[PDB]
Amino acid sequence: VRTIKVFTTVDNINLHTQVVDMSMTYGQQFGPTYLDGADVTKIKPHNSHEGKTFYVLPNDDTLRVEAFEYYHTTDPSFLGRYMSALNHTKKWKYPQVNGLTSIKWADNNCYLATALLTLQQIELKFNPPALQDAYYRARAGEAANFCALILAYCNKTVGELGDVRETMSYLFQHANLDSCKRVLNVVCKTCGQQQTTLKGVEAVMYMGTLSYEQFKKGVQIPCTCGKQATKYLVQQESPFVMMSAPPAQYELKHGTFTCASEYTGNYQCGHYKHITSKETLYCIDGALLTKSSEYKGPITDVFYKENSYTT
Ligand SMILES: [Cl-]
Ligand SMILES: [Cl-]
Ligand SMILES: [Cl-]
Ligand SMILES: [Zn+2]
Repeated sequence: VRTIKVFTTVDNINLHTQVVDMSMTYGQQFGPTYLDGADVTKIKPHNSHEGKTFYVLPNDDTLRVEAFEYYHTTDPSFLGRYMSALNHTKKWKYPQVNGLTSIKWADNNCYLATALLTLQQIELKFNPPALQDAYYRARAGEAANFCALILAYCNKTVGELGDVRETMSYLFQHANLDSCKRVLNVVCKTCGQQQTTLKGVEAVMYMGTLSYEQFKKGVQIPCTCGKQATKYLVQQESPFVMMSAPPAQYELKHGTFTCASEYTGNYQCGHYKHITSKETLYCIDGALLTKSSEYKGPITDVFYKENSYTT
């Protein structure tokens, strides 16, 4: 008898009119249902709910198409993981630190803070509208949705230990890096030499050394024959490159890199900070900011600006 009008959605843009019985739960009428992140599946409608938007799971073909077009995923648990994260990230704080949106420390989110600070310093466009829209809001300071999306895309829950390199890998997978190209040459004294071409995400990430100059000069790797072959960078076309390695004491010089991630800890427990090279070296640690003329610390990732390099 008693009803209210509400709207359901999967993208918070296209709304679907619903009339709900106030004597049954949302779950009985829609399946799993969320109100700005809060799980209301076992709740009966409130008068204050009239006219509000609820997220639901894509349970008919219209919602399936809308969800895929917005998120570029068909993982069945995606929307519930995104809402579950959002219920936490909407209570985090996003101070502006040295002109960049950061995140006040909470819930082991230090890896997200330094990923978010890095994105704001490299040229990158996302493909899913969900990330496009949310990143735009994050840049303006309202990063809760963007953080909850990163958690959902990376299959990490709030509180879980994250790795920055992994996280950037997922984000780059959803970015337009089609123009990026890398050419490598690997030289073995017994085996000869062999050139490789990498594209897309693989053309901007390297795991083994932090130094972009070292990568151009050559780095030693196993060869199949048993000896030490040498790999060096012969050509690069991309707006940035990311150089990563297991954390090691490393010296960062002002004006020689864009930004970097520092990791202190061990494989199951640690803390990331972000170092950015501007008019001096700034260390952003969530809401905290310090500066110094030189830097040395356990660095794990270094980002460098690029455009075209040929050897
Ligand atoms: Cl929708
Ligand atoms: Cl109320
Ligand atoms: Cl974007
Ligand atoms: Zn060899």
